[PDB]
Amino acid sequence: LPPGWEKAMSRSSGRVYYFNHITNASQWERPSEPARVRCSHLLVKHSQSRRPSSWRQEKITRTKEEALELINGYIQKIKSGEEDFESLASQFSDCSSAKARGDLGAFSRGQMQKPFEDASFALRTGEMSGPVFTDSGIHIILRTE
Repeated sequence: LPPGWEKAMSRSSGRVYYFNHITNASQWERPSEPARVRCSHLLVKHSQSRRPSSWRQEKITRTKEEALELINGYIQKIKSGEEDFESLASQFSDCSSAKARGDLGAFSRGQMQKPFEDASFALRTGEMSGPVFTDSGIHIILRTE
């Protein structure tokens, strides 16, 4: 059982699923440290973000709860295949990295904010996180390398 993964019972169906408390990822299928990882992300900011401002909106007023609902809806569309991660990041991420389809490049430990770093290094290549909270706001993280 890879780092951070636990077994749980779905409320709706009673079927077993798997949850990762470090990445906040969840999935039905049973799952499965590098010096560097490469990640893309989609950031949704809220009124308590350290800098409640982005290229999308000079004053970001949405509540943290409203930001989480936006993040949840993006995760739904990405997982259904209705939308691609990069397309949503390019359009909706509250971050200049949107112009790069969310790409942050490669980094090692000791460079990024702790919740973001821990989730990034707990992901497998190609895997996506659930909502990850930092002082900047709420992130969806995609490990690409």
